[PDB]
Amino acid sequence: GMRRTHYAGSLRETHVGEEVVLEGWVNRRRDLGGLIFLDLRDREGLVQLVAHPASPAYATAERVRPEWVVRAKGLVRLRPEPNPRLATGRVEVELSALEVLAEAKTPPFPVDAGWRGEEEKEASEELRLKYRYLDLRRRRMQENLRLRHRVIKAIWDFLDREGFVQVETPFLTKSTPEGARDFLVPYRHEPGLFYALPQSPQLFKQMLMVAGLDRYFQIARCFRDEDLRADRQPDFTQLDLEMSFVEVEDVLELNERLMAHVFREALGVELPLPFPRLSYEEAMERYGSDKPDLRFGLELKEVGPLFRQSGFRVFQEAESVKALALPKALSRKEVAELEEVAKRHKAQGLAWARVEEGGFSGGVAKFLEPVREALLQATEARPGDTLLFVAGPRKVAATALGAVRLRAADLLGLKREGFRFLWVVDFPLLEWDEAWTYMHHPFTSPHPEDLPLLEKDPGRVRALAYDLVLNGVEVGGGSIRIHDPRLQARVFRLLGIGEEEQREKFGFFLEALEYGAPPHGGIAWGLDRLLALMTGSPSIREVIAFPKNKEGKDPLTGAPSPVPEEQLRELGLMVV
Amino acid sequence: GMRRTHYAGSLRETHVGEEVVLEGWVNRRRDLGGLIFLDLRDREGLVQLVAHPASPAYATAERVRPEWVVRAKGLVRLRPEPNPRLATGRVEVELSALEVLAEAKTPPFPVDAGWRGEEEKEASEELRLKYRYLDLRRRRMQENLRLRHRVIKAIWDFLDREGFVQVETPFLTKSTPEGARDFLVPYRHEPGLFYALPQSPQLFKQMLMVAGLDRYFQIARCFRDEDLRADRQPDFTQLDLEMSFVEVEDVLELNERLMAHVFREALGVELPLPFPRLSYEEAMERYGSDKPDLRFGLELKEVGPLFRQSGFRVFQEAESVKALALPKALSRKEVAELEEVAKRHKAQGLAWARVEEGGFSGGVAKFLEPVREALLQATEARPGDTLLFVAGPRKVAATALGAVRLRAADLLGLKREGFRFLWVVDFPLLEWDEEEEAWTYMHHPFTSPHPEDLPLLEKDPGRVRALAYDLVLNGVEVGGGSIRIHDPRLQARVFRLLGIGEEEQREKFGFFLEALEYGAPPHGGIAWGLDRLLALMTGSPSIREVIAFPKNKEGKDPLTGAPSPVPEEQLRELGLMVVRP
Ligand SMILES: Nc1ncnc2c1ncn2[C@@H]1O[C@H](COS(=O)(=O)NC(=O)[C@@H](N)CC(=O)O)[C@@H](O)[C@H]1O
Ligand SMILES: Nc1ncnc2c1ncn2[C@@H]1O[C@H](COS(=O)(=O)NC(=O)[C@@H](N)CC(=O)O)[C@@H](O)[C@H]1O
Repeated sequence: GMRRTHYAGSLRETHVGEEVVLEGWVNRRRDLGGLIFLDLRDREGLVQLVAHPASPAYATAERVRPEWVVRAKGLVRLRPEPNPRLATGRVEVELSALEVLAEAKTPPFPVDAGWRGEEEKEASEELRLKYRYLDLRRRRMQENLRLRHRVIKAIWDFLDREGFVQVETPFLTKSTPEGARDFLVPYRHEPGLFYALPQSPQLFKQMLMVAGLDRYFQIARCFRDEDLRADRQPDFTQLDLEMSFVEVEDVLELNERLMAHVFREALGVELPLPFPRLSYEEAMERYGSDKPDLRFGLELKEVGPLFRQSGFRVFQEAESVKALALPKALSRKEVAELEEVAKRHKAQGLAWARVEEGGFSGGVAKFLEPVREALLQATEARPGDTLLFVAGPRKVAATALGAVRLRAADLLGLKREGFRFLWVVDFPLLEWDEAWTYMHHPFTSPHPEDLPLLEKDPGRVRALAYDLVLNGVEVGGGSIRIHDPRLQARVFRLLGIGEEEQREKFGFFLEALEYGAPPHGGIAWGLDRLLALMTGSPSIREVIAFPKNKEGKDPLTGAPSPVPEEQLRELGLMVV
Repeated sequence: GMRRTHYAGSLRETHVGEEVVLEGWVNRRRDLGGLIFLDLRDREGLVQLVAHPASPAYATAERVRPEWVVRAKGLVRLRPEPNPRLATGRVEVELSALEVLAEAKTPPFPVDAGWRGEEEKEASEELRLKYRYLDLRRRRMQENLRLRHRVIKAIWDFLDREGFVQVETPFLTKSTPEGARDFLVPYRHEPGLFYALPQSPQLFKQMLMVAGLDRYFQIARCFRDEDLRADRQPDFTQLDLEMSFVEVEDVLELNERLMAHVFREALGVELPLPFPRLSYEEAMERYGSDKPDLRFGLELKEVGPLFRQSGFRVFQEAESVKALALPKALSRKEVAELEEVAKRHKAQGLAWARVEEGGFSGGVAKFLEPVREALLQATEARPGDTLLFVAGPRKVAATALGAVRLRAADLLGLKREGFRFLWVVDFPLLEWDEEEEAWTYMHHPFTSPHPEDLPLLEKDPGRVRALAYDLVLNGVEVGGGSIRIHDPRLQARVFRLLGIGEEEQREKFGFFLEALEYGAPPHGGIAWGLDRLLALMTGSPSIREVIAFPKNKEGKDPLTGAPSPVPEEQLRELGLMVVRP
């Protein structure tokens, strides 16, 4: 069997009197009063080893250095005084034996402090990625990775109970000139032919519904050669799922219970069900964003129809006027800060006014007095508040003041805590291109109520699509799919997408619909983004074991790197 | 919630009297005396629907064709005569409503037979792949993928219980060597730069032991550009795992318990523990193969010294001869078949001879009668058998006859049953190629030599044992692994022996070698071939039967048309062009 009797960090007072054998890394050494104290570290935490002058281990204990790997043997004793910052804090190990298994160079950054419950100084992320195997020794990184394990196991447990079948889908598949750019893989035996990495399992998982598997899931790797962001890697992980014979309601309710199960089991957090839902239109109107942050209020209010008889032409003639009431008298600097946030979001400007006991003061206060009663009933502003207004096209005014609202939260120091999920539903199927564009993929079903509006009034057609939002971040997205090939053809005909282009991009899938596809729909979570939010991480790199840096490269291995020209000649390709 | 009240295949006589809502595919339609009988299919199986002329459902039922998708409502009744071939066979649904959710044209091959409990005609595999989404409707294919699901879930339950941390490793990286070519990915922003797809997560899981995670696993996708074979796909799946502070035995016992759990939970099969073990030497000495098939006997016997003083120079001069006593009298055409498979395995020839009541019968029975009493004691070949022989070097003799042994099982109709696992252990650090007569290495260069053999690394490399092990099932390699090198000095020492200078060390493994200098713990691990295991668990002829959307035997994808060209514009954006012949 194993030589170690316990994980080092698992020793408690219940083990006093036992002889133990431990293996781990030297976190830190301390010489105090002729005793040698060694913090022994493994993944379950630190335990204090003590070498006494009489002990056979005494000389060895004096020469060991941080990060050396050792095997220790001794007796579990109570500490004279416990250290409550360690779960092993009541006990220590009186060393009888100490053996060196590997020496270690001094690491380029410290990894010992987190294991003592001390704050850790921020290190260069580029240095952390270069020595990622050392960065992953830190307690916070192991907690992230172990939480990610617990989340995926919880997903498996739940979806297996609900009758879902995990199916693994191809990584080498068809290159399509649609969507984001594909990562390509050269096919050695016929130069000029390429596989592509999958942007998502979408077509495969729909084909699994055509195959009658009823319900599917996969922890799926997705590859998109696009520009990067703090929650955006060249390859990332989705929880991908698809069900048959469902309506929007069935997909949402399943995902709510799954998410509640995940948070309960992996974080010990209780999520109230059901999640709140807002139409896309409601979200834009009340928050100015299709991914609202519900951790604070400060909703936007449409006050356009209060100023149709006003002398203030910029309010009076505007298509929309959005108002926001902040519970604090702002600095003129702060107002100008918010004005700049509004202008950066296409707004013509940001009007403002202070609310007093009997009226308004400053900014556009003069033009607000005539409608004071209605303006206060619509905004519910109180004496002391600041009123912020953006006037213009309806979508511009909403989005500008929604960004202003987000910035206002920071400038007011609002405590934003917990996990606030919501569904955004009833997205528009289409959007005009300065033609007609869709959101994500063209297999999203139109609302059956809106079918006649496809050709008569396309911009008003609702899709059966939904986004899952957590604390103002898009953690998931899906839809009910088109399963009638005659309706899919009708959507393509409306999109101007010719039959030759359909067969080139989607021919094998469109043929599949001719053999009886069931009603079906699904979703994919951004699993890295969820875990980042679950851990309060500033970037999804904190929840990926070996990510790329924010520039798409890997400082650890050096990829991407050149290859010998003989390796590239074998593929029949050459650098231009 | 769902309109559906039950899965179609789940209805039983206990449901008689209930009104049900079902959704699924029309497996078959039969018309009889005005009634319309629809076998409704979903993933749980078939149930008969009955549409009566008087029903509101009837007009719709008249339109329905095979593979149409319908929603059905009605009352469960007993059938006047049950169908004992069906789980729902005692009952039927008297339809009150029927709605078509999707029409369907006739499939290019039938999917209905297996749901009825009837044998299925073999269809062209290239056609099944072009329409894989229809092929996956068959009961057999669904059984395979749901078994694949249960195996992975069982793996997660066991290893999570044992404290392993699942960690996902990169696919756009620099690759570890496992014996194949790398699949490359052009880096768009600087032509001439490439990613590699990982042949395995080898170096990442070792770095995870450097990171102190103690024990890791991953259901890992691996990518290898190598020659085609029905047991290998260009991209395939491993159960990959690694452990810290372990010896060989620790890794072997954990894997035995894991495999026993998988078979119990997914197949209801008990596997006796522990698995038998054979050294690499003992495996080939007795079976002429490092992946022995233990489902039958016919072991190889060493008859070397019994020819030191005879006239047959082939048997006297050879480094070894071995014998196999097939309990039957082979035909002259059968011995030619075995000779072909023997000579195909670089054998000098297949010496043969029957055995009668006291003497022999032809072949090399001339040089065989001199030692009829001594050799018969070794082989124990009752009269009526045949005796096959190979003469030559040690490795060539066993391998050639061991290959004949395997063919003999097929030509003799041996009933080989069940699941026979074994560990093959104590592989040499180097394996000698016969053709290229050079020192290859089977397992990757991070495999640790046996610590007692470290002085032989410089004095006598071919005597060095490796701390490696292969898991074998029914003559098939389902897993392989080793204890690794954690000392940076020793790892460089083993690189320089394998023909890798300091320059190549830094370029290919510099980052990993430096990691070893920060306190790497003892570690070791293994990886299963998950597709291979599943193919064996289902009795499938190839791993394509247990992969949802595999490539064909030629490595292409007929469902989607991959691999395919890409526009000239997309190609030049990568700063690459195809070389002209
Ligand atoms: N580069 C990136 N890095 C990290 N996370 C990312 C990401 N790009 C997207 N995500 C995350 O992946 C989620 C799903 O991806 S997706 O929105 O592109 N949709 C779909 O894929 C459909 N097929 C699913 C369906 O329709 O069933 C997003 O909401 C993000 O959280
Ligand atoms: N092309 C292919 N298709 C399908 N299955 C395959 C295959 N190539 C290999 N396998 C299967 O994958 C298993 C493991 O792969 S391997 O032997 O290359 N070893 C290792 O990888 C070490 N790193 C593990 C370690 O040392 O920890 C083999 O036993 C086969 O069953």
